[PDB]
Amino acid sequence: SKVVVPAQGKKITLQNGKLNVPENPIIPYIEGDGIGVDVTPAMLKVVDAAVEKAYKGERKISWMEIYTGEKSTQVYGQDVWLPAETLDLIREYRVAIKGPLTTPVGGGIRSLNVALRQELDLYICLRPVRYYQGTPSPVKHPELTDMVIFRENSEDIYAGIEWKADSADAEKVIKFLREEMGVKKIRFPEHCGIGIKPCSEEGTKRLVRAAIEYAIANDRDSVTLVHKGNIMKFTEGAFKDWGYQLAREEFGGELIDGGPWLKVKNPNTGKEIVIKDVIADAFLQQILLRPAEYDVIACMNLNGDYISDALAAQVGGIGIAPGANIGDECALFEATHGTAPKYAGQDKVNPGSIILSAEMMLRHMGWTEAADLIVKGMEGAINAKTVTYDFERLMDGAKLLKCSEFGDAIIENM
Amino acid sequence: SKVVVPAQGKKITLQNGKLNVPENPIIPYIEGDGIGVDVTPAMLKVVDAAVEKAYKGERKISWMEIYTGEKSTQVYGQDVWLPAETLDLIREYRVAIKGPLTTPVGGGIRSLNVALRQELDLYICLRPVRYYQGTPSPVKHPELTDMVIFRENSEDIYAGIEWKADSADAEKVIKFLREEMGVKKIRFPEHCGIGIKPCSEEGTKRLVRAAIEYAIANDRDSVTLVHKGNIMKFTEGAFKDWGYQLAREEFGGELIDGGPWLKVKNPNTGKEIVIKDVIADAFLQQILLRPAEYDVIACMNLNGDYISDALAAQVGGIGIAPGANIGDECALFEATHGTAPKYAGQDKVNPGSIILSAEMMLRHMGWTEAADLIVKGMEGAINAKTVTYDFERLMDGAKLLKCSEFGDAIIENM
Ligand SMILES: [Mg+2]
Ligand SMILES: [Mg+2]
Repeated sequence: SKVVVPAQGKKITLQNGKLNVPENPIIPYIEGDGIGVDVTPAMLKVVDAAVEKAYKGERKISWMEIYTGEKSTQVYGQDVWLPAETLDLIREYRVAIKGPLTTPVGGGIRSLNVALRQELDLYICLRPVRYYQGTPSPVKHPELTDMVIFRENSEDIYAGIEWKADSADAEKVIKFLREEMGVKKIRFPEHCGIGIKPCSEEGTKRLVRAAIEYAIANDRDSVTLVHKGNIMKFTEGAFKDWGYQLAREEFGGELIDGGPWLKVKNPNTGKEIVIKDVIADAFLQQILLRPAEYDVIACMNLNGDYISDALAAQVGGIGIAPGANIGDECALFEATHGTAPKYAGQDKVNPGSIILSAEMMLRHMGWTEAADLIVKGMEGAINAKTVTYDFERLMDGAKLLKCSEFGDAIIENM
Repeated sequence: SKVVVPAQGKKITLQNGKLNVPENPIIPYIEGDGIGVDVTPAMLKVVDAAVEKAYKGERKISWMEIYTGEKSTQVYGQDVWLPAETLDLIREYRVAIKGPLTTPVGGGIRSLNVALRQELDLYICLRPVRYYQGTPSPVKHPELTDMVIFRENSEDIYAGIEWKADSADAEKVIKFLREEMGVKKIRFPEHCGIGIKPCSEEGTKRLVRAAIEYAIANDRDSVTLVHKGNIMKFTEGAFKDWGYQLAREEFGGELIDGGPWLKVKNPNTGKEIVIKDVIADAFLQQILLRPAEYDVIACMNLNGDYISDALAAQVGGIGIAPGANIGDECALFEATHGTAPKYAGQDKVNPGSIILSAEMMLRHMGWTEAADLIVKGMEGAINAKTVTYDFERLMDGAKLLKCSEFGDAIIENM
């Protein structure tokens, strides 16, 4: 009702699990608050250059702007941070990409990013992190990191079931716990905030299955379930058990003997995928100390949030880190950094994150060539040391380009 | 009743907040399971060498072995993993040190380490991590890390209030939530584990106060409250607000202007301590990318568990990392690594963790000189490249010593 759906262009279609993508598909994009205003123009430009190059004119993307966050209040009015038609439109057109999003404080409004993920039941947050040769890194051997994070997006403490200290609600559920559940374990039951952490069997088996399938499909070497289950037995310890169980029941997992690790034969390559677990505090060490030991990572919502950020810092890509939130009916590719308001409009930040998320998008649509061209362009530009301010600070010999210009540098190395 | 309390030796005493340590104090030690059997002998030897050297014969520690974990079942019988007199004895004698501890699975027995912390209300888990010059590190500039973690030990998800998926209990509290609290937010309420995360005002103000006091007392530059409060408003977002509030109300915190950061003047040095917060996923990046920006860290129980391990890996000290659990009435210094059963009895693991925890112990007792001698000995031995297998693997030029021998190498460099 304020979106102008393109005259030329045809919806992607979901024909029983598989995506039927037209040659002129309408992809919705949410511009993004803050630096979205800079990074997004850079991505439409390089995706367009990459599908024109790959398919020689045959295919073209019809971009359709939809609204969430701060720009939505300037379009639908002050109170609408998340319009109900953005949810219908993403659902409808099947794949979408977005830039960074401002959630307001003071309004009782929960994270708009998390909101899109729960509202549209996009239960897979998939964050790939690998090293691009030549980016500055804090660590000695970032080239050893090449991991894929499958982070659960629909349950854990992120469900947002919590009550204020001294509220009536909080007073009521603490009474139920102490009186009716007989809990003698809250150190200070007075002035006490309360949060609920749910972890169900369906929620974790659907994420673990996506994780192992991804491993089979790209014949990755292993799947590590990380958790803190020695302390949280019935939510995080349930997650490692339900994941070993699904590997044994649905993928023919077998002990590498003695336990606990499982072998899964990839039906396609003949290779074995090891299915293992590491406790989450030790994991944060093991990714710094032995990165080559790890590959596909399956984990619950809070832990995957931390593991992503941490893995991203080490390979030197906190501003060129892509991501996706995938469910059964649709997907939303996103820049994974924030809105950086101090730089907005200055054309200077790194468009690399939202760009590499459009190669994930292009890849997901089956436009694999367009997509391989974007990562070709990326390695080209970085290796050219034809880089944006964030990378240049840390490099000797680089040429500083603006945001729009690193767009063009990616197109030149295609 | 199986402990043999020393003939010579006198209890430490708590005379209103301050510790009155005799010259021949009885310190209880829990040997430790697994490699405790190796690392502990090494620490009694070097602490003894360091108090003999410093005080020239005047002072001597009377060691008193007490039991927890696997060795306790071999002393009190199969069922007693944690004897009730270990809690009375630590309480009584005021300071104690322990080695790594085996908690059994299959028995419904929760973490024995966490058990000591909650049972004796040791609400401060204090983990200092700084770089010792010459230890092998995964990162380029570990010398930039010098941080002190104040991790809350008595509440958060670690309280252990949780119920099994499909249990009656779990079925009952999910019914209360959906029916009586009106929660329409559990994606899958069937087959669902449930955990409780409590965060009270007293629990966080006592930990934040210890954190800022430590900053004043050693005039450290800042205190960073880390949290994930944008998603968890009433437990983790309550923690950053209660911590800013205590800085303003009890330490005369003032805005560095515009907010949110506070200045606290150190009453002793005249210097200002900045009181700031960073969201926990960004923090895990900022400790890799800008370590010099951070110093004293205050945070809740799960986050501090992860932050410690992560910071410890980077400076290359996952086996030489000390710690303490401190409450108002007593303290327990501990090796912070595990029991490593494959190496037990081989005299080969690094005794550096439990040793550096005894310098924290010695320091806490006011035997500051003994203590400065242990860290002198540590920098000496490591710099000598007279090192244990874990360090030698990663170094070119080192001499490999056994565990007992790196004990002696620390004594030689005193
Ligand atoms: Mg995050
Ligand atoms: Mg830990």
